[PDB]
Amino acid sequence: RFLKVKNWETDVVLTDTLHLKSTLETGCTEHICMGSIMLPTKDQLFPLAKEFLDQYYSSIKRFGSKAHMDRLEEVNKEIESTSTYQLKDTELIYGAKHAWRNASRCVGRIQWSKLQVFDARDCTTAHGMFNYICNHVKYATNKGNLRSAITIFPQRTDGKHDFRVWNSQLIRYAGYKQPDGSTLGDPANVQFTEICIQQGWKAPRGRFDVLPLLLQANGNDPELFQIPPELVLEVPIRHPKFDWFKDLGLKWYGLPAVSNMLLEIGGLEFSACPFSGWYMGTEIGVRDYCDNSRYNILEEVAKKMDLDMRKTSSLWKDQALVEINIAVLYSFQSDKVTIVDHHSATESFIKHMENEYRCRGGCPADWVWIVPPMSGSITPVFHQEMLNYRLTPSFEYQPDPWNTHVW
Amino acid sequence: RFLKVKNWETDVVLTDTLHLKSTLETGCTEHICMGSIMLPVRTKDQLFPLAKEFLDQYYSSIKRFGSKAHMDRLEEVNKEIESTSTYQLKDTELIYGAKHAWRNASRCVGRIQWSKLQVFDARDCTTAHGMFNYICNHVKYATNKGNLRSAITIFPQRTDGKHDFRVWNSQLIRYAGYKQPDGSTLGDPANVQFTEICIQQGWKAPRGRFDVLPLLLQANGNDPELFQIPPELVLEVPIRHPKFDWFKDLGLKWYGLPAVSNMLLEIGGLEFSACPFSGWYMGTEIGVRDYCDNSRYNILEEVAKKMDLDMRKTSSLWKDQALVEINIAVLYSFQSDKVTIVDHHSATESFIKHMENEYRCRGGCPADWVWIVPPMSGSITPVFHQEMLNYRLTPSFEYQPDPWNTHVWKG
Ligand code: HEM
Ligand code: HEM
Ligand SMILES: Cc1cc(N)nc2cc(CNCCc3ccc(C#N)cc3)ccc12
Ligand SMILES: Cc1cc(N)nc2cc(CNCCc3ccc(C#N)cc3)ccc12
Ligand SMILES: C[C@H](O)[C@H](O)[C@H]1CNc2nc(N)[nH]c(=O)c2N1
Ligand SMILES: C[C@H](O)[C@H](O)[C@H]1CNc2nc(N)[nH]c(=O)c2N1
Ligand SMILES: [Zn+2]
Repeated sequence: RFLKVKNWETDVVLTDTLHLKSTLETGCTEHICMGSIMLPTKDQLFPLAKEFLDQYYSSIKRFGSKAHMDRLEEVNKEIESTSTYQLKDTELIYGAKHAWRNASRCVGRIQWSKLQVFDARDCTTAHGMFNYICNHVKYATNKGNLRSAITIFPQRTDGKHDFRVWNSQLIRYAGYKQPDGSTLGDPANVQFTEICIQQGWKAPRGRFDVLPLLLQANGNDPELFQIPPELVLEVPIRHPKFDWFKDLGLKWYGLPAVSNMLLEIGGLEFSACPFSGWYMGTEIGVRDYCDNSRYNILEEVAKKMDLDMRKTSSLWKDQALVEINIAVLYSFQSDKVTIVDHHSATESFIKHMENEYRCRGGCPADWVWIVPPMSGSITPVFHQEMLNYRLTPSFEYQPDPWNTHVW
Repeated sequence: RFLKVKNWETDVVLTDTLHLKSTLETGCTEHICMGSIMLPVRTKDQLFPLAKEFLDQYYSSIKRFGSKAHMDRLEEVNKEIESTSTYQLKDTELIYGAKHAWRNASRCVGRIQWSKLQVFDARDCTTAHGMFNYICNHVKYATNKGNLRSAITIFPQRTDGKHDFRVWNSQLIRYAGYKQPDGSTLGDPANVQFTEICIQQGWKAPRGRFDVLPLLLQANGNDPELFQIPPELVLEVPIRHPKFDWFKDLGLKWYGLPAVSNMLLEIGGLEFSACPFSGWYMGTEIGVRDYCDNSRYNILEEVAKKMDLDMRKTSSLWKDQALVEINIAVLYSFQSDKVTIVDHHSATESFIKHMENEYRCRGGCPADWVWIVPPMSGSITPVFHQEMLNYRLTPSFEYQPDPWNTHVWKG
């Protein structure tokens, strides 16, 4: 019941008690581990509100206080009256920061307490939503000195009045299928790109076309808006040894900002809550560029390097993968756009784990996701045992809106 | 109940029914996943269902389920259990069990080979010298002058747990580690404790960086004895790089035959505490883990220096760049010397095909993603993108305590 985790590189052992707080289910059982699977009312409301307010008030050292009890009463009466309830600014902020703190798949969590929270709960329209997002994008980009942020739109009421951002990320490249069967641009976004065009977007049918926003307010039909280009900071990718590398014509955007996740705090549901930090290099260089069902550039890069691509055992893919990732880090650092290499990030995460075990009794973590997609065992996290469990408040996945939308 | 797994690179979806056969436990609960945890005397009471389950499987595989030979075999084993409190496997059953323990090994990426396994029956062995002889022949057969052949040698099963056969080495062939007065480590740091034991047991250590350890062998629960593997039986490979001529001056070599000797093989409830088995290496085992783990030979810096990389900032990925060249060297050296090895691309790709075949013919293939994915270049191999389901099937290979912590010393 008191679980131990070991680092096999250092023999450091930590004890985890925090997991006993866990409420939600993992997908695993005593008979089967699903660790590698990607996606495994009034009466419901109050214990959830109660659990949350308890931890919030414990966090501010007023557990078992009148203020605590009063708030518990006040919310309790509001749930009886209104069915739902509203979070105070303080509780909103706490909840958001803790949703991040509890995100077991995020390696960058040492930053969790330094998060700018934009309260967009006064929003009523998609234009409103567009304005709020533009401000988010500008604030977070900060001329390249990125700052973590989340913008939070009104909470769910009856599911028929949901606020949704339809994009998977605020900034992402379009995906176009071709008559010759191939794929131009980002294959991951082929489908959403269609939905834009189906709804009016005039694609430039390019390779690196910044998608338009598709915003849904109050459950209404979603609308298109183009983010001012001047707010979309991008980085041309060059290599610091290979001068042919620029002719590959690659670039990426600096702001990683997820917009399709659901934020849950004290039983309340925020279906529209875009959040952003800054990139770890491998996200772009390894996954975005080298994944086969993505930009898939390994071959062409290997050819330009004139590598023996006859046999897998030359490890040509491995050589190229490194170089590509060198270039990404190089390009971002040169243009002074914040980025972190997989070595620095995982090192930081170990320190964070140790802080969390010491000051919280543990830190939920998904090794499958925390270990970078390259050079796994030369990063410290590979040798680090982790316990995965679900803490609330949380970020959760949610269905794509187009499958659900009563037009 | 049916369980679906998805490959996110191909959209290929597979349905698992085999997990329904799984009896043993994972460590996980509906409230916690322990999938990255490394490690999460039997009565006649609990022995027959295990025998029966096994024999039911065995006879199904040979399409004689419910046959008279099946039924008589069940009766025979039952009687033998209640009479003697244990039972002996037929050669056929033993072989079947060994192969299936490998088939069921969810942490093994090399399982496409599971049906080609040379089984050596050493259940007639009685002494440590007898074990030495058996182990020598295994090494010679499995090495096959570089054309490696998978093999397992099976010593007598446990009885009361007081007459256990154990091989004290973690692998049949492994390099010594020596801790020095200055705190530094000569040789393989992973083997310092075991090395110390051998020395205490009378082993005269050369004290070099690549000394093949002596065998420390325990028969019938007696104190273990030291033996030296004839050097001519130990195939080794000097590591060089196809482009970098300074690489040979690093002075690295490794042994050709990976053979684990500290695991336990369970078959129909029977426990085989000494069952060394060997296959051949995937390149990254040496090039990534053995050479480049900080707690092992830890050669990254020296290598990156010789390549003259920018080692002042990690953002150069000097470590990543060095790691690749070393792995290229290991592959290149083995291939040049015609010693069987497989790169991590070939092996993961074969495993996907194996896995798919197993879903079709068997209804599943239990797999440990955390272990299946190679320790470099993870997502450019197809297993990274493959959802897997992990669960325990018998027959199986299990971990067991190190004998030095449990052994009762005779003198
Ligand atoms: C500030 C620097 C940050 C870094 C370096 C970072 C790093 C990462 C990485 C590498 C992943 C894996 C993503 C993938 O492979 O698709 C991830 C996932 C995630 N991050 Fe962080 N992140 C940062 C900021 C944030 C912030 C500000 C939040 C929320 C307020 C957050 C919450 C999450 C969540 C919920 C996931 C899981 C996403 C999913 O399951 O799809 N991160 N992060
Ligand atoms: C023939 C070529 C083979 C290859 C390429 C191969 C590959 C591998 C690799 C890379 C690992 C990971 C080990 C580690 O990272 O320490 C492993 C583990 C394992 N293999 Fe295989 N293997 C082969 C043959 C065999 C054979 C013949 C057996 C048994 C008869 C076997 C059973 C196992 C078991 C039980 C593990 C888990 C080890 C543990 O949990 O400590 N393998 N294999
Ligand atoms: C805050 C944040 C920071 C950062 N550096 N990177 C970040 C990356 C993400 C991206 N997570 C996407 C994970 C995913 C989800 C669904 C599918 C599918 N199909 C495939 C992959 C989100 C947030 C990030
Ligand atoms: C058949 C086999 C083949 C092959 N190519 N490689 C193989 C490697 C192994 C190696 N397993 C090592 C597992 C382990 C467990 C604990 C610790 C510690 N501390 C360190 C390592 C076993 C069998 C192999
Ligand atoms: C099958 C497997 O679960 C899947 O490919 C996971 C593996 N680990 C990952 N890790 C991160 N950071 N991001 C991912 O998308 C994935 N994908
Ligand atoms: C903590 C973690 O489980 C540990 O480092 C594991 C990870 N995956 C592994 N995978 C393989 N093949 N071999 C290993 O030794 C390990 N070690
Ligand atoms: Zn699990």
